[PDB]
Amino acid sequence: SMNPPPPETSNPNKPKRQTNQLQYLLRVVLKTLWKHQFAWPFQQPVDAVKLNLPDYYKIIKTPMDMGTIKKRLENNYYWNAQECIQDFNTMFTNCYIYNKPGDDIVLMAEALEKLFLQKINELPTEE
Ligand SMILES: Cc1noc(C)c1-c1ccc2c(c1)[C@H](c1ccccc1)N(C)C2=O
Repeated sequence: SMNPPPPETSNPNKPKRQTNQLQYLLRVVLKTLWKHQFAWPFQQPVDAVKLNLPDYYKIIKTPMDMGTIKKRLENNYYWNAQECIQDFNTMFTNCYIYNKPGDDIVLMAEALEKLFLQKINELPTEE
């Protein structure tokens, strides 16, 4: 009626596997971002109805969030680390497209992206 359905988090037609990189993505990358002071707005899809943002899902056509990412990791939805890293990048990029520089939500996203890029830089070799 207003919010779209969320991005897919299970589908037996999607190829998937477990890898050491995807396991790092969950144990290190996601859990470090999740517990941060500024994580809360990113922990579930944007609720455009609650927020009175009738333009959000006209502007953001590939929504993403960390709740979605957590479910995709916990359900082993991904084929590789690059797909998961793409989701994080989409989440951050969406935030910056929709909001103004120096908006609180952007400063919050920036703080989390800084941490994300630190953890990604130590993505271990596929083993
Ligand atoms: C993430 C995200 N990308 O664009 C928007 C808009 C959001 C977004 C997602 C959720 C919320 C808020 C904003 C918003 C808010 C405004 C300012 C600072 C912090 C939180 N609030 C009250 C929420 O529960």
